[PDB]
Amino acid sequence: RFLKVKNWETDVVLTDTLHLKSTLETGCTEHICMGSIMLPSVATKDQLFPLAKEFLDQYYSSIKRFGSKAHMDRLEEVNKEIESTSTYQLKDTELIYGAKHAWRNASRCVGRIQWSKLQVFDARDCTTAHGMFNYICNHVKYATNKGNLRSAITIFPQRTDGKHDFRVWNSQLIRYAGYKQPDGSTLGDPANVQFTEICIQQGWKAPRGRFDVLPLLLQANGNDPELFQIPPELVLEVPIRHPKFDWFKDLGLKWYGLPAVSNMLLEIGGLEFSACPFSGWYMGTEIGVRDYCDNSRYNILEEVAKKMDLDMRKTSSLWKDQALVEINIAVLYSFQSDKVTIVDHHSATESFIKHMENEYRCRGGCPADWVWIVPPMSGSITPVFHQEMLNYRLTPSFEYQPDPWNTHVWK
Ligand code: HEM
Ligand SMILES: Cc1cc(N)nc(-c2cc(CN(C)C)cc(F)c2F)c1
Ligand SMILES: C[C@H](O)[C@H](O)[C@H]1CNc2nc(N)[nH]c(=O)c2N1
Ligand SMILES: [Zn+2]
Repeated sequence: RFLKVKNWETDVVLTDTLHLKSTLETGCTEHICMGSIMLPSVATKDQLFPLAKEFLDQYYSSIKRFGSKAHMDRLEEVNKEIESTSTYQLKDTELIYGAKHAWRNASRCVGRIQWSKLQVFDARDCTTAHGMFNYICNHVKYATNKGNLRSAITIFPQRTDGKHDFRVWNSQLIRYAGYKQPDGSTLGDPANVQFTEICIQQGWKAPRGRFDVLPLLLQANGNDPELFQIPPELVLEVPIRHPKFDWFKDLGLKWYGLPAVSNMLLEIGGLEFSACPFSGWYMGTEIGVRDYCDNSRYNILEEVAKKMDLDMRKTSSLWKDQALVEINIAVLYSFQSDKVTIVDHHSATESFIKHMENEYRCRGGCPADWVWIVPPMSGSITPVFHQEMLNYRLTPSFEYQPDPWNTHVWK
C-alpha cells in the first residue's frame, strides 16, 4: 500500500503514496477495470463539513501554517457558516489554491506541469448572463494575450439550491458550428450539431458555413440562457498551412487559438462551481489528429490523402497514417509561425514525465490516466506510452456534469 509505478523506456521507478489521500471512487473493482470507460459513474450540511475541513487542512498545510491558530479559527469560521447558511464561501486565496489544485489533480490532463501558473478570475459577484458574457470576454482576451496564450479560469457563483445554477451551455467558449445538411452529411463541426441547433432554437442566425464561431449560451442563476456573440477581434484564429504543400492553403482550414472548456464542474471544499471555463493552449494532436481526423469530426483524411496522391485503394498502404503526420506538421507550423502558443505531442509528453517526477518527489505521486495522457498518434514514440501511471481521484477536482438542456426546468 505504497505502490510502485515503473517506466519501461528508462527503467525509472517512482513510489506513490499520494494515492492514500484519494477519497473518491474510480469505477474499477478488484475484479474489473474500467480505465477506458469515458464517463464512469443538492448536498446537505452533514456531508459539507468534512469536505471543508479536509480542504482547509491541506490549504493551510500548503502555506506551511498547518493547524495553527489562523487555521483553527478558519475551521471554526467555516463550521459556523455551514451551521448558519448550510453552506459557506471561499476566501479569495482558498479559491485560487482550490482551482489550481483541481487542475493539478486533473489526471487526464497532460499539460499539468503548468498547474501553478494559473490565473484565477473570481466572477462570484456575477448575477446576470450579460455579466457572464462580460467576464468570459475578459477571460478570452486575457488568456489569449495576443497569441502568447495564458492559462486562466473564470469561476462563476457556486451552486446553492440546484435550481439556481450558473451554466455556460457551450462545451467550449470557442467552438465551430455544426450544420447537418439536407443530403444527410454535415458542414462545420459534427460534434456541435445539437448545440448549434439549440442556439438556433433560441434565435441564432447561422452563417451556415464551416468555421463559424458559435455564440455563447449563458445561463445565470438558473434563468433561461441567453445568446451573446464574442467580438470577433477576441476570437484568435490560426490558418493552417503546410511548410511544403501549397495545396494545403487551398485545403482552407483554420482553428481557434484558445482551448477553453466551459461545461465541466469545479469542486472545492465541497462547494460546486457549475460554471468555471478554463483555458490553456493546445497540444497539436487535439486539432490535427482528433478535431481534423476523427471520423465523426472534420474527417479530412479523405481529402489530404487525395492531394498527396496516395494508395487509397488498400488499407495496408497506411495512407491514413501518412496523411495524419503531414496534417499535424501543418497545424504545428501554422501556430508557431503566427506566434500562437502551441505544444507538440513530444514536447508535452516529455514535460509530463518531468512533471510526474516533481509530483512524486515533492507530493508523493501524480494521478494520471494513461488512456488520456498518451497522445492519439505515435503512441509509443512518446515517453508517456512507456510510463506506468496510477490513476486515482484526488480533490479539489474538475468533474463532468450533465448538459444543462437535459436538466433545465425551462419556461
Ligand atoms: C496550459 C496548457 C494545457 C495543455 C497543453 C493541456 C493539455 C490537455 C489535453 C491534450 C487534454 C486532452 C483533451 C482531449 O483530448 O479532449 C486535456 C484535458 C484536460 N485538462 Fe488540460 N491542458 C492545459 C491546460 C489546462 C487547464 C488550465 C486546466 C484547468 C484549469 C486543465 C484541466 C484539464 C481537464 C479538466 C481536462 C479534461 C478531463 C476530461 O475531459 O475528463 N488543463 N488537457
Ligand atoms: C484547457 C485545455 C487545454 C487543452 N489543450 N485542451 C483542452 C480540452 C479538453 C477537452 C476535454 N473534455 C471537455 C472533452 C476537450 C477539448 F476540446 C479541449 F480542447 C482544454
Ligand atoms: C474509448 C476511449 O475511452 C475514448 O476514445 C477516449 C480514449 N482516450 C482519450 N484520450 C484523450 N486525450 N481524449 C479523448 O477523447 C480520448 N477518448
Ligand atoms: Zn482500472
